[PDB]
Amino acid sequence: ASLDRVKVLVLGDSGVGKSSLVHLLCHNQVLGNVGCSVDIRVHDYKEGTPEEKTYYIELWDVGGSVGSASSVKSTRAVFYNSVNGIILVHDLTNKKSSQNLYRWSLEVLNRDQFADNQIPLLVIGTKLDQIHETKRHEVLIRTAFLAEDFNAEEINLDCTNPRSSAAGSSNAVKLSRFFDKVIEKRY
Amino acid sequence: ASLDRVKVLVLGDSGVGKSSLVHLLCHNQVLGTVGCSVDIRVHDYKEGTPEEKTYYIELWDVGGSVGSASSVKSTRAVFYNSVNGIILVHDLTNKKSSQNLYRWSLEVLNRYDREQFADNQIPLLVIGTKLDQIHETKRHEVLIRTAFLAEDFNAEEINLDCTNPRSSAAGSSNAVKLSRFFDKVIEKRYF
Repeated sequence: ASLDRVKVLVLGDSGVGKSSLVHLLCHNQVLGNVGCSVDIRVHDYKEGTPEEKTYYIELWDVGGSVGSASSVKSTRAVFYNSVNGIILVHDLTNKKSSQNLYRWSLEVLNRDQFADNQIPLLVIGTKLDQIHETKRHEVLIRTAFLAEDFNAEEINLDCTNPRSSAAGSSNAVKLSRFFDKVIEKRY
Repeated sequence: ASLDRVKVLVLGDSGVGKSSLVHLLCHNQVLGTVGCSVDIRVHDYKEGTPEEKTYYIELWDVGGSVGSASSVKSTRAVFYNSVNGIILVHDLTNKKSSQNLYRWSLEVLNRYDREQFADNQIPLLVIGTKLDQIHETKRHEVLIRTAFLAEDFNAEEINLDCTNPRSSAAGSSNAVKLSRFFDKVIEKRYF
């Protein structure tokens, strides 16, 4: 309903579930089955209040890898222009994808420390249903520091479970508090 | 270099060469679709002048069909918000893909009708693909049928082959009309 544009990047290694998460955040369902793809989340800013306003929040899923040549990272940097928020997606199974988030973030800070950064960040970990009943505690501590070094909210979910995206959820409140913060900081 | 954003839709039936054209407009080469895809064209506004300004022109390749139910056109209408220009792509081989441009354009302008396109201010560009696949017999006949296509829309026309890198090489008659459009898209918006 608003012609105000909001742009949120979705960064992460290939295979962590960026496509399944974006599909979950927009179409409110599960991904059944190249380049940069964009889906739109219709977010009601301050829903139910006297300041309610409908925004169209673009989720930009850029591909690639953090090991490519700087003549390919410089071409990938034109998509990082005019960013209002960044979602960093990592695989709770693949601990190497959580370290590469530190390189994705610097990739955006190199062609746009973390304490001078003003862009709201959100760290989302995937494949939580694949965690063990005794390794749950060990990996959660490794990601709590991940959300502290970025000064970001943390959310851990399974993209194949539709109860991660049910209304009222604690994953839906941290999500709406993030999209609200993205709109507040100069939408 | 400028954080000013430009948004151009590229609409057309599936298989007409939207992906091959966008790749040609950005990477200046030849391409050897689910949902909406975006590539970025680095356009130098007023190139060679003291007012030169670098814009990042987003080319939004929206998918789908104009025969789908209005419950799919309502989901596809969120991608049509805040558009600064529209490229309408048709296949010179498939005459049916040029008729569907009449419904692609209206899908964006509403959210057959000569006055709508005469009152339209969003710059339009009609690009016909697969021109190298026409023989030297009906080639002249089909070019006449598309001149009316670009007139009913009050749009510029370009006809090319996306697989030949000389169709969009610099200095071309297709490369100046292209910059005249990206300039017009920036002018009728920011200026």
